[PDB]
Amino acid sequence: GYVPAVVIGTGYGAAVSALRLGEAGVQTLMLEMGQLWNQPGPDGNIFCGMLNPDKRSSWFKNRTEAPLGSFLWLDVVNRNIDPYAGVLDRVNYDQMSVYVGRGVGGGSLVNGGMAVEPKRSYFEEILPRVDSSEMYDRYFPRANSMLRVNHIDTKWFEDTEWYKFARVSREQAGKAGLGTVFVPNVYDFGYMQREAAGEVPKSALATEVIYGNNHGKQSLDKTYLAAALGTGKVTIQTLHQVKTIRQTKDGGYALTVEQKDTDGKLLATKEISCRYLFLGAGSLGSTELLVRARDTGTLPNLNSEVGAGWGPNGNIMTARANHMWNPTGAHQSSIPALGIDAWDNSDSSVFAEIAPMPAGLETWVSLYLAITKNPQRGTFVYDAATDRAKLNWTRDQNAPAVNAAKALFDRINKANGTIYRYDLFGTQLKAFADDFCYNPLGGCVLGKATDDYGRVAGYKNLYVTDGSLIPGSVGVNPFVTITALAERNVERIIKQDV
Ligand SMILES: Cc1cc2nc3c(=O)[nH]c(=O)nc-3n(C[C@H](O)[C@H](O)[C@H](O)COP(=O)(O)OP(=O)(O)OC[C@H]3O[C@@H](n4cnc5c(N)ncnc54)[C@H](O)[C@@H]3O)c2cc1C
Repeated sequence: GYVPAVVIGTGYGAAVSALRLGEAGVQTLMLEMGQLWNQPGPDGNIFCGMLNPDKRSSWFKNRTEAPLGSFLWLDVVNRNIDPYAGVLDRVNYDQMSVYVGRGVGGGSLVNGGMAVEPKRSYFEEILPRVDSSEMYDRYFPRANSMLRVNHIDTKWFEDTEWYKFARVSREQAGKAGLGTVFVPNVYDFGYMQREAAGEVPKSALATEVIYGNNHGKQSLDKTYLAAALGTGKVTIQTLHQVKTIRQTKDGGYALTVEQKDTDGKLLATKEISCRYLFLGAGSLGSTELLVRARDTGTLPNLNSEVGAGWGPNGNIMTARANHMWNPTGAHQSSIPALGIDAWDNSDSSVFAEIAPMPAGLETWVSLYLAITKNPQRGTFVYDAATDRAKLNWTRDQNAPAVNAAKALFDRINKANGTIYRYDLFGTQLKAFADDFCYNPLGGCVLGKATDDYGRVAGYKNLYVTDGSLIPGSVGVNPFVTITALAERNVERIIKQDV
């Protein structure tokens, strides 16, 4: 029942923690509620594609859903499914739906692979207590190297039909006096070229991404976690969900864990104790464990900052209708490679990525995922009745995000004489999706609910290492920042505490 160190979750913060602990010679156990994705399914593949979703695509749902923005074309392939330990979980709150990955590797399994560093000037604004020099000189470079971040061949990008959709938006943006930037990725671009040449089995060019990539994507299980297991000091137990955390009489920690099968049946409830406890259950997961512990009295010394400071990273999705003479192409790579940088740290800041359309036919639609600067924050509150943490966030709190995104795209529309599509996000005629979130951040903010290195306030040997540490916004896709911050924190923790 005892293990020196226990890491909850296997996402970015958790993976960095497990590797460094293993290298320091600390016996570590990682607990993951999802599955280890290494078993071929009914089709011979591990993951299902976006055009053939099945039970593997969803975390205990009774029917598959079309990826946001492609309902008009992909709802036709949706089918009823048996509740299963799928890879993608759509967590629905009152006025917000948060998407998160479930399994060994966490969000790295289902994300777009976009590895971007935030602007130093913005980083300094959101975390004034952290030394930006150490981060940019040592930690960010370490993260990029370990994550196996790479750059796309610009010549291939210009000629390939698979990125026609990106070139069209670049041209449209240019007229509005806007510039584009190449976004690094963890998907092997060299492998992507070989897919286009039909030399290797396709994944990114076979409409795969959101439910996992059977090839090419360097998810955490291939990078950090592979290295962690390679130390001989790390072990990962799957289909194990941590329910409660408490402090033993002597200062150690004890956890109640439920082991279930892929169908959701409770196999057993275990008790695991440890000396060092690292939380890497994500912005939603870590926060819920902590608010529950504080409010049910198992960790009564947690401060009032626990549960506060949540933000969706200003996530807003919109789409523009192209002129008949500007086709986006039927063949679009599932991995984004270009972005529009309009981030100046002001209230109108927008960092938008040019997103592909999985339709498989010409739609003339240009899809965008914008990241804006919206000061509004939500708060996680514990509901003792249902034993669940609820997110206090209203749709109107995303108005500043919508306003900023609208201002940028109105410019592009004006310069090109185009209009928005208002029929892509379900019912209503909405041009902007304002109630979804791919980047949940906050809930246990660094320096507020914890010290400047993630040591949870009020306790010793209790650490948070994930997206819950970030103050609701980073200005770009978050995983590189989560990884770099984890590197900074765990290094200090190993030196001082372990
Ligand atoms: C569709 C999609 C697209 C995105 N694209 C990008 C992109 O291209 N670039 C980018 O930078 N970011 C992207 N993101 C966001 C990025 O994936 C997340 O920011 C990142 O994965 C968060 O890391 P984390 O370490 O905080 O936690 P997560 O990676 O979310 O994982 C935490 C882990 O904890 C497990 N866990 C949760 N609670 C428990 C519990 N009680 N017991 C045991 N295990 C538990 C979860 O199952 C999970 O595996 C995207 C995400 C989505 C959903």
